[PDB]
Amino acid sequence: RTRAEMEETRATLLATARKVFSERGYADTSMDDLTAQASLTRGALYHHFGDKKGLLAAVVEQIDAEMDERLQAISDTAEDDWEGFRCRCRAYLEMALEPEIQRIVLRDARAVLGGASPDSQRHCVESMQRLIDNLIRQGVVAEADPQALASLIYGSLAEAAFWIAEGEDGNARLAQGVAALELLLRGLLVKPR
Amino acid sequence: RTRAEMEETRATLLATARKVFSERGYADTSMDDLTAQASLTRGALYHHFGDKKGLLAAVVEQIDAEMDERLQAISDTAEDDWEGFRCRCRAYLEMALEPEIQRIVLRDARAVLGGASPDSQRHCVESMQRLIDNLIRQGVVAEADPQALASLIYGSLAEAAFWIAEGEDGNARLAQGVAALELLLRGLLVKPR
Repeated sequence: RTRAEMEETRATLLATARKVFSERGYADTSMDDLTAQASLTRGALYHHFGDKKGLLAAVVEQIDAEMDERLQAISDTAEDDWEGFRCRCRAYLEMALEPEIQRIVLRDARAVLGGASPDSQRHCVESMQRLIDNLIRQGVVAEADPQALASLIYGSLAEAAFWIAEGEDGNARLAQGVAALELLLRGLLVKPR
Repeated sequence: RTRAEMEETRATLLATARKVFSERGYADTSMDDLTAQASLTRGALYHHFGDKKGLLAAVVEQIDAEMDERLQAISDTAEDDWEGFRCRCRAYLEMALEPEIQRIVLRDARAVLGGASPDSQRHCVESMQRLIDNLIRQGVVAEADPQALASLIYGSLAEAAFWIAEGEDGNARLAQGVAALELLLRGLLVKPR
């Protein structure tokens, strides 16, 4: 087997694990369950991922990449950059009600892996930093260190997403989160709108 | 041995572990090292804490309780409640440069335990919620769900503390963090100051 072939197989196993965990639940699904449900060869999942936690980490990495792409696209496509930033921040919270993110990232990875890795966190912060730097340069956002401000913003959103995902009434919590978020964000503006 | 006697001994071992980890470093200090340095009986630390990670969790729990007390006291003693809230928030960041918090909580527990437990997080949020509820009732802070707003605020502070503790220049990062924080907080006010 080549590296290329192994990488292709890993990707198929990861996609299938995501599909099964969606239908059945992560805690509910053992490695043997996944093997049976997906009609995989004995040992394939252990060979690629080591253990269930390893599989979960790999799934989370893919999900994270997808999230980053979706969020970057909101601010990239924005007609007004401040509104694009608000929309991106709100979208992060709105993702906490999507079943895969809610369950796999905000419940399962939270409990099993201890939440986002420090590396993943630094990555999210760097992305938000690019946006903040831009808005400061535009004179939209008041002067501050971009990286510092991005850490604060990312932290608020990450915690609020956990909180929304803890509710029996996530829909209610989402509206509350977004409304509170708007009060925090409005102070960033040089000139109120 | 009574429960009371075991609890007393546990507390002495925890205090000693804190002292040794301060002098020597958590990663640098094995359970056997701690046993030797503190002249403990063979097996005492394993008997009380199970493993090193268990000891670390127990140390973190004590540190957390101390932090909560210190922070609650800032807003309790405040002459102006808004300034007391700003001071409490800044103090959380300032704690990221204290050697024990910086190292044990923001570096070691981060890497080893995955940061604060969800329970610890909910506890911090409930404390901040009490304060926010008060400030909203006073008409100082604009209407919002207290728990939602506390989640956002706590998240910002927790992440910014990690960020400050990642720097080679924590002092520089602290000033940047505090300045950025002030921009986020100012939007909470009904009436600007």
